[PDB]
Amino acid sequence: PQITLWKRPLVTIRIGGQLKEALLDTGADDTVLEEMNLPGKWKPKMIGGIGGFIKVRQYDQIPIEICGHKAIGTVLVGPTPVNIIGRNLLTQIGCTLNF
Amino acid sequence: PQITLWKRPLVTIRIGGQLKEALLDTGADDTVLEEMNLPGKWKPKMIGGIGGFIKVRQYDQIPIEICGHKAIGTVLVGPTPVNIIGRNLLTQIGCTLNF
Ligand SMILES: CC(C)CN(C[C@@H](O)[C@H](Cc1ccccc1)NC(=O)O[C@H]1CCOC1)S(=O)(=O)c1ccc(N)cc1
Repeated sequence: PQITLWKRPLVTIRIGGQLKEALLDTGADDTVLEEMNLPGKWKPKMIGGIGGFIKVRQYDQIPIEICGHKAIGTVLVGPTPVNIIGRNLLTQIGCTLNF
Repeated sequence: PQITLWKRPLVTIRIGGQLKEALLDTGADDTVLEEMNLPGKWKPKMIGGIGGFIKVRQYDQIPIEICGHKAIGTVLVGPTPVNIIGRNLLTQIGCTLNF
């Protein structure tokens, strides 16, 4: 689709059988989801944003269906304010900015 | 133009003929710029994301040119590590997300 920006670009995603709402976030390099269970191996990592750094759990090679479009990639889980879909997955689904 | 997301969507902006590089950020409700001593009235505000909140100064009706396109609106000013063009101005320059 084409998504305008008068409202937050929130879309439904499917991850591990569950529907969640997440924010298409071009200013985020990585994809970060609120506290959740995901199967398999993970590694501790830290990431920075506007307010400081946080600790996250890094899951590699995870499938997410983002607004009907399939991605498989790195998902970070931790204390983000909102579920955010970052460039690592926006690129997979062919997302570009246009004006 | 079309901006892919392989890299950070940094573009040239101008505010008071200071030219800065800024993120076209669909994840940001409001534009937030690095510390700069802008003239005019302002109100205090606190904005939050990954890592917590920062204190910013809200200036209204500030003109800004974004990649050659004119905008005018609210600009938040404070200790952000990156200049962020948020949805409040992205809409004014006709920016969409497309996939
Ligand atoms: C977290 C989202 C919901 C909101 N942020 C926008 C996001 O795009 C934010 C922009 C940013 C990039 C790099 C350093 C600092 C900030 N990226 C972000 O944290 O990227 C992290 C998570 C994964 O990759 C790195 S915001 O900066 O906090 C924000 C809050 C309020 C306003 N008015 C404007 C901006």
